[PDB]
Amino acid sequence: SGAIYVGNYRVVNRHLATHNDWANLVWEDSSRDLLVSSTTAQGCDTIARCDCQTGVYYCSSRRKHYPVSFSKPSLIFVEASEYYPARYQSHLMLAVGHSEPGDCGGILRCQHGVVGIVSTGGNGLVGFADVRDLLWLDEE
Ligand SMILES: CN1CC[C@@H](Oc2cccc(F)c2)C1=O
Ligand SMILES: CN1CC[C@@H](Oc2cccc(F)c2)C1=O
Ligand SMILES: [Zn+2]
Repeated sequence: SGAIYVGNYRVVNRHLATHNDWANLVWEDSSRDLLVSSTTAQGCDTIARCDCQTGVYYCSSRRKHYPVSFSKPSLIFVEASEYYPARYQSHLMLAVGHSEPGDCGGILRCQHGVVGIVSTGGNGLVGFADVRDLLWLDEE
């Protein structure tokens, strides 16, 4: 689990989004596993505006933050699934690291702020859904 809170926005994994997330839908992308919902309480997170390829992510399944090198956001085919069709995901960044399904929503951050959230895992890779291209997350 886990979310980003910037301004009056909540960013979550689309597969983990609640009834309340969908009641207050701002934006979703099924190909990116991202959903943004509206919040009443102002969030204090800063979104990274950069092309860092290094940072730290939280891994709930190890209760540990790991420093990682990661790929630039790309279209990638993700093997295995759940209740979803083991398929393509856009704006996805891979690193070598530990990721289980419940690690989704773990934040990846550089010195500039929030880069993305854990979205995929397996084979000793962790996938992160990039949010840095969503410039509208920092205004009204
Ligand atoms: C996982 N999902 C998908 C829809 C969402 O709940 C809803 C359903 C209808 C109206 C609404 F405002 C929200 C939910 O729980
Ligand atoms: C659509 N979904 C839901 C979670 C993801 O599966 C995983 C599998 C392993 C690690 C991980 F972090 C995520 C997926 O394919
Ligand atoms: Zn950065």
